[PDB]
Amino acid sequence: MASSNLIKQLQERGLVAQVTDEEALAERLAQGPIALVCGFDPTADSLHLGHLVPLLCLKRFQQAGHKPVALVGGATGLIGDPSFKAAERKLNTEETVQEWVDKIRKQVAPFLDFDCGENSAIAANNYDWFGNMNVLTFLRDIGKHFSVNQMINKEAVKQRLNREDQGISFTEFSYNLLQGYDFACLNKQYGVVLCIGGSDQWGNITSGIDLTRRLHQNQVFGLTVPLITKADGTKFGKTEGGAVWLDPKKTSPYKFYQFWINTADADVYRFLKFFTFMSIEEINALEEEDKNSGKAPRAQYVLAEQVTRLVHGEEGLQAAKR
Amino acid sequence: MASSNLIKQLQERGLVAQVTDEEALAERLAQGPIALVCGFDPTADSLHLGHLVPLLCLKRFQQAGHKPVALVGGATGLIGDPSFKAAERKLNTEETVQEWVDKIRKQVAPFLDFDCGENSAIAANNYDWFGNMNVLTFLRDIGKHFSVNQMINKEAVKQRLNREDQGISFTEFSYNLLQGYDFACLNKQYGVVLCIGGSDQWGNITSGIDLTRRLHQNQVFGLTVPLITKADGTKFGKTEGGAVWLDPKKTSPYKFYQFWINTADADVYRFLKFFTFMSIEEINALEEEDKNSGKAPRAQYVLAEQVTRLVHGEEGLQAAKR
Ligand SMILES: [N-]=[N+]=Nc1cc(C[C@H](N)C(=O)O)ccc1O
Ligand SMILES: [N-]=[N+]=Nc1cc(C[C@H](N)C(=O)O)ccc1O
Repeated sequence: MASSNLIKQLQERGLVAQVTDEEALAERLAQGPIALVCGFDPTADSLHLGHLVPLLCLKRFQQAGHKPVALVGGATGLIGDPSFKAAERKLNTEETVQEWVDKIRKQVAPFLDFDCGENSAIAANNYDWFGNMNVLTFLRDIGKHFSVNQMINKEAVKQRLNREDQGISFTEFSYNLLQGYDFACLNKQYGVVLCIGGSDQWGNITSGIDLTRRLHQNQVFGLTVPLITKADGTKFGKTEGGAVWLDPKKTSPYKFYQFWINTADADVYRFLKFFTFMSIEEINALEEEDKNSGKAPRAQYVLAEQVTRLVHGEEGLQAAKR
Repeated sequence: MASSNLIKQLQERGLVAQVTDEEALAERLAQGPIALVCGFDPTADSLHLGHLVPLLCLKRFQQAGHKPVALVGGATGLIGDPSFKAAERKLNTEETVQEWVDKIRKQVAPFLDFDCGENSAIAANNYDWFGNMNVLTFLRDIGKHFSVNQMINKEAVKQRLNREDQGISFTEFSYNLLQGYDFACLNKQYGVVLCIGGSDQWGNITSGIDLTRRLHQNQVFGLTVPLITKADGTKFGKTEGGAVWLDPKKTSPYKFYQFWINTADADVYRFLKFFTFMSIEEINALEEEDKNSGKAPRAQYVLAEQVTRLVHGEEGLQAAKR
């Protein structure tokens, strides 16, 4: 009945929006290292700042000794996740998505350790199991476990089905089943018992938990990180020029460092908790220090330095000063 | 602008429940012979009396010079049509359905002419195009043309989604898309421009009409035959022993003839119109004759003789008397 303090620690950083059976999860985490997964869809040839918190959270779990499975949606990216989206996602071609998958897999790799013993990271691609799956097999073997009555009640698609100015394609309506099966598949092959995801993923994650129970009779868990907000109410990671990419060829390390330096005083201490590995004690002391220094706050350049090194390494940090 | 009288003729037999753009259809029918389709799902190793009106209606179209496509649902029978059904259909195995498909195809054949020139019948099986279709291709290429908002409003599935004592699987919810694509596929390969079906098929047929427009920009049509009713309110074709099969090994020709002899006076003249090729004039004269004869009505054994010969031929009619 031992209990891990990992979920508590993430909670103090404000990184847990929702979590299933927290008490039970904390006990399972105390049993020993577990395999967990976080997934990313190839919506572009690179991830951007909107995907960084979940990615770093996967790394936070590995640091605590757990094994991270970095899933790239080679199949789901050909369908489109409608969760809390106002309109249909653009449909990209098979050829282009397969190319983007490889780019994202490569971009994700440096963030995790693939050479640290049994909790070494593992890359996954759901195109492996959906790429050649026949439609009748999908509809029968996976589809019979989903109730449409329940599906149309999921909060993630509620507005699309209720607002006269919106609608949802059968294509995107089926997405929840694909991600649900992803959890069951990874549970069966890698022993994955936890899926963490973005703030708009609760329903997709819970469908995976239920399907894993229905298919393999195993209890698994889910956790979502929060929607990252800015005090001024604007969208985090959105600039006049668009997204802030993690690919240095799209958004240079210099520009990336500039983005963080510009962080609002109201957001900077919360952002240090979400985006860096500094301890809560050190961040709290830094906030107190800035409060009584009479100098410009140090928090913005500490944040810029920390995240720039995490994303672009020492080379990018050096490039940010020339 | 010539107009065919075929739809009018079927209407006088009481065989048209619903029909799309009747005026336009009648004009198209006057242009020349068309290819049309009627489909049957392998729910059992034989069809039964509930499937006979649509089957004979396909033959009525061939007699008027049109070309009948007899479709057997090798794929749709692995999914299950939920239209106006109270509960999920039983899921049968791939191996068993494939066997039943062959049996039904063989049972249907004798009802149509496969050797009468250009309007010769053609057998089709939707397993040809769905059997190996990948799920992502289905969801994207067919799925993007369906609105879930519209799908949940179809009368055929309304009760399943609205009544607390019912529910529908994603499996059966997807059926409408399969049958919809069937129409588009047959339109493209065989020039099929009309689909006729059972009384519970309006929505499945209209989805095919809309998808054929969206995919191939061709205007096609649909028609349904009526739910066959009995004056006493009980279900037609239902007996204490179950269904009345068209397979003589399941329901003997003798038993089949007995079923028709037992027809209620209130139903017999309507049944002669639905189930035989006797002219309306002859049936009307027979009703008048029975009205003023002072003898037992001749209608029941005329009906029994006509339908028994149609279903089991001269051999079965002879067997019905020994
Ligand atoms: N498991 N898991 N997580 C997944 C996560 C994603 C991406 C997720 N739908 C997102 O848009 O964040 C795709 C597939 C997955 O299986
Ligand atoms: N086209 N057409 N008609 C079809 C008709 C059926 C059978 C129909 N759903 C029924 O249950 O009567 C199956 C597939 C079809 O494509």
